[PDB]
Amino acid sequence: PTKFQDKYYIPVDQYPDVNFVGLLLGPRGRTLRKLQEDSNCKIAIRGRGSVKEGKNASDLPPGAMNFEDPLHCLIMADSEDKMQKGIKVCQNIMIKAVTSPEGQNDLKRGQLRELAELNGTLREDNR
RNA sequence: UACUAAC
Ligand SMILES: [Cl-]
Repeated sequence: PTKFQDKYYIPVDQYPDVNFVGLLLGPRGRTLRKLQEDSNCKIAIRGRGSVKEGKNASDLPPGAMNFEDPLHCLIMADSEDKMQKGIKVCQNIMIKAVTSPEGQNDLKRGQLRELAELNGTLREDNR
């Protein structure tokens, strides 16, 4: 969008051992691309901790190597309404990560299942 | 709940 942009800060200090980035991206980044279609926004994960140590920097989009800010979703839209819907769907995911009772995060279960399909390691047993 | 890495 580029006309309207906002940063949604991820509560890393409060939850230092929750993997928010993985829950947002999903297998192959597919969850984040769905969130973008949901909100009609471009969404990027940026800031300190948004890049695995240490990725092929020369293969990264502009601005991705700026770690001055804490971890955030950068939301970009071409109306204020869309931008706010983008903040909403990111906040939804953050809330899901923190308030899901152990083992009841359906989004994450589905993600890990789909990941296993892609890696050919799917199992459907109780062990 | 197979631990995700998009642009
Ligand atoms: Cl079996």
